[PDB]
Amino acid sequence: NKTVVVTTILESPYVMMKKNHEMLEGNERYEGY
Repeated sequence: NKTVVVTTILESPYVMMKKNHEMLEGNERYEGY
């Protein structure tokens, strides 16, 4: 088993930067549908 690399785009409200994305790393930087 390996970590699956997911390509995505920053498009609201599918993928957005969390308010404190700069205090967050990896997947935690992003939020959205």
